[PDB]
Amino acid sequence: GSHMCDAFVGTWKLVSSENFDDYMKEVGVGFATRKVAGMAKPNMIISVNGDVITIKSESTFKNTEISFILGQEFDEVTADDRKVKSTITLDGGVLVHVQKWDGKSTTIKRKREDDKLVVECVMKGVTSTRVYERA
Ligand SMILES: O=C1CN(Cc2ccc(Cl)c(Cl)c2)S(=O)(=O)N1
Repeated sequence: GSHMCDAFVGTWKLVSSENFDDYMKEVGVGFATRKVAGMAKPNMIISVNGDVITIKSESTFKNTEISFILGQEFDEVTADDRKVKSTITLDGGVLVHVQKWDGKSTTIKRKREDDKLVVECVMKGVTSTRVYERA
């Protein structure tokens, strides 16, 4: 066992969202993508195999999948089609995911709170909170 496996592994379904449209605007997502992305009710699937963590987002809008080792930069094409350089670390039990592109930066934190997995997406001063529960 590991902390990561116990906390995060499994299949999660989105149950609430706040300020996601505003977050997407701050990121630079265009109107049509924001509208379609904002409707989605994704499942988030998290798995671990040795040192490799995989996070999948499955929805009618887009399916995404990242696999990574903590602390080790990788390439990511986001749901809104940004080509970013990402680094994910585990800081005090919180997965902290930094994306860099075009001189910009956004941070996504994933954490367990009670029976929820809370995803906080932050761009400058704009935060979106997306809450998931086990499927
Ligand atoms: O709830 C969430 C939100 N995600 C990030 C995410 C998804 C879609 C778009 Cl368009 C953008 Cl800008 C960011 S996630 O995959 O990290 N989980």
